[PDB]
Amino acid sequence: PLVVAASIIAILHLALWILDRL
Ligand SMILES: CCCCCCCCO[C@@H]1O[C@H](CO)[C@@H](O)[C@H](O)[C@H]1O
Repeated sequence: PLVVAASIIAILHLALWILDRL
């Protein structure tokens, strides 16, 4: 479950980081 939680946070951060810079 920590692997899943960390991966979700990492992917959300990636998506938001890209969005901000589009
Ligand atoms: C790729 C990273 C390893 C993934 C391991 C998947 C097995 C998860 O491990 C399981 O976690 C569950 C907790 O809800 C429970 O079934 C057990 O406590 C644990 O064995």
